Amino acid sequence: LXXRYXDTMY
Repeated sequence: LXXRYXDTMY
C-alpha cells in the first residue's frame, strides 16, 4: 500500500 512492501501489507 502507498508503495511496495514485500507481501505483508502492500
